[PDB]
Amino acid sequence: MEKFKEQLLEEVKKIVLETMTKVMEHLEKWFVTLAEIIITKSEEKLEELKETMEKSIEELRKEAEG
Amino acid sequence: MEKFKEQLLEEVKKIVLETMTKVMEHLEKWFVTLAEIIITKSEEKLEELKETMEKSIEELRKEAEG
Amino acid sequence: GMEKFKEQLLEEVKKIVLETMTKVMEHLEKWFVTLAEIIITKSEEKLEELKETMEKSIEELRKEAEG
Amino acid sequence: MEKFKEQLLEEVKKIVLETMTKVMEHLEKWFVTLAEIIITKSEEKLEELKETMEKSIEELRKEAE
Repeated sequence: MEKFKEQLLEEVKKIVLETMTKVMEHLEKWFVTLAEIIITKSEEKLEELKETMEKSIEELRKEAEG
Repeated sequence: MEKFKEQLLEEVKKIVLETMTKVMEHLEKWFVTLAEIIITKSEEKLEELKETMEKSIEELRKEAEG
Repeated sequence: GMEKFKEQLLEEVKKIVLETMTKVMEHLEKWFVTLAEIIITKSEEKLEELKETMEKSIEELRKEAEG
Repeated sequence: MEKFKEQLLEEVKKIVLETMTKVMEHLEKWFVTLAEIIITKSEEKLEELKETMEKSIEELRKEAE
């Protein structure tokens, strides 16, 4: 049952990968807004970062169900 | 035949997504207390960060059992 | 009997997971380098970098998902 | 014979929970280090964060083997 092994395991590496690509975009945004906080140090920019991360996990939550 | 492959793969993708988003809920706290230590330079908030990552991680470990 | 197959298969599941997460960790570690750069210096040129770097990380990740 | 699937799912659930906790450890290390370079902006901490990130990725590299 190697067709089973091959199909299943190659497809799986694919999905782990894609999901990562997404958690990476998000993280990216977290990093850029975080850099903005670094440059300015603004409770404002921090509430911004909060709202972002919140919409990001809103997105993930969404996707994880399907 | 293939219908079983289908079912297994989907449950797999889901599991990934669940685990990832749980990580993202964690990354969240980590980012925001990080932004705090950015803004106030707190040695106390440094401790708060260390403490919170410690416990967050332990709460990560306790899922793998099962 | 069955247990043999099952074992091998889970094994390579854990394998592919380990490999892809080490890749994400390499991306993240670059991210941390330029981010700390911003911490110590606070030059915005560095924010232009960081943008470019995240972008090419997610770029290559899309590129890998496309086997 | 769905019980095959049953075992397989529990196992993978496990496997992934675990791989994520191993990466999370090194992130925590990197966050301890980053917070301390925030307080004290020393190239010392800089080069030393490089070293730790390094230990982590290689630990995980050999691990795939």
